[PDB]
Amino acid sequence: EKLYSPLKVGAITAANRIFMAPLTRLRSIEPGDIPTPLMAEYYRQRASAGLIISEATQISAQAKGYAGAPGIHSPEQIAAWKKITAGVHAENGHMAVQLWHTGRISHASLQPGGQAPVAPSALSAGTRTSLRDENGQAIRVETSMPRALELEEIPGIVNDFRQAIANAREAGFDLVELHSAHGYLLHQFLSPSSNHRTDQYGGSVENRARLVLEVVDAGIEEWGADRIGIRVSPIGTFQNTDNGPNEEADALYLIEQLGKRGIAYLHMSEPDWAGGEPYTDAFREKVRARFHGPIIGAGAYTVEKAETLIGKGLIDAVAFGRDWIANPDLVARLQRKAELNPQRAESFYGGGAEGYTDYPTL
Ligand SMILES: Cc1cc2nc3c(=O)[nH]c(=O)nc-3n(C[C@H](O)[C@H](O)[C@H](O)COP(=O)(O)O)c2cc1C
Repeated sequence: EKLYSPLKVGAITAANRIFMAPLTRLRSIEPGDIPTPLMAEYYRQRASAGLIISEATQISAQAKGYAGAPGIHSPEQIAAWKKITAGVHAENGHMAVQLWHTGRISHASLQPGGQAPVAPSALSAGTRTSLRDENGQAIRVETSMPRALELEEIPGIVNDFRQAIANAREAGFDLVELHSAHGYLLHQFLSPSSNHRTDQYGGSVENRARLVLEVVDAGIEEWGADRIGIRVSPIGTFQNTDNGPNEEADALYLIEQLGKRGIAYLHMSEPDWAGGEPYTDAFREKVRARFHGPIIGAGAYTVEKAETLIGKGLIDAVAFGRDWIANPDLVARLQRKAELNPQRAESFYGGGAEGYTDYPTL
């Protein structure tokens, strides 16, 4: 089938089309938010994927919203990431980094100096984040009250993204994925429910899509379009945040803007039944007419759904998450039609090797 054929995603050529979606695991070394050698073994076992989009990596210390998430702003962090990308490349694999800014989804205890997290508006998130207790295990705590970002502070955010993209090329990554999704800073400014600003960065799709389109333009200049990809969640409710009443009209604007820049790929996170309506083939046809590059689909995907959409030319690859968590040889299991290992969800956040590198291969 086409799920096992090469695809040109940006400047690299993926071996297959069964990608590994970004999966936050909260296994970094604290203090410092430094990747660990155990994470290198984790990504090494799953190098069979055509493209490995790493866990959400903070662009700066202000972007730390989850205790245990890795960073790519410190020299000690870039050193560990260089060792991880080396192992993935040593197994004929391709790995990409997902740069994010947690924004309002954060806790003041993790922010530098105990300050309140930043956001487009001071509206709360309503969701919960993950911290660490005395024993180091993950605990669910409510998000702190965010602070409205000042217009003079927005160029500082764009610069930290460009600096993180620069460190990503230094860390040996093949591509970069920007977390414009799941109710995070770049999303917080894209959804009317999250951005009640009155400046040039709020109040209209153009004003609510400028910041993200800027970071995309910053990456295009620092590295190149072939190396910059974006994950978007334009339709549906993800992590207690919706996309306003004109989600479909505002989606086609940002997609057409990203389609005129020639970015590497477009990773669309699809909602389940609780979030919203599934992606209609009429809506997918509108997205493909504006974005002429590789489109990566994720969200309750099966091998049947992936093959059908790839044949229709609506998507070029599929990204699995929990299946890659529990099946390190997922590409082998899906081609041989074998059984998938059970997913132990209690070990998805925090802990050690249990639930991380203990899943056996075929
Ligand atoms: C433990 C866990 C952590 C996740 N962390 C991220 C993240 O950091 N950034 C992101 O874009 N998506 C994240 N996701 C969502 C996945 O990327 C993927 O879109 C989602 O799991 C789709 O479900 P699926 O496995 O059925 O395809 C996470 C999912 C899980 C289960």
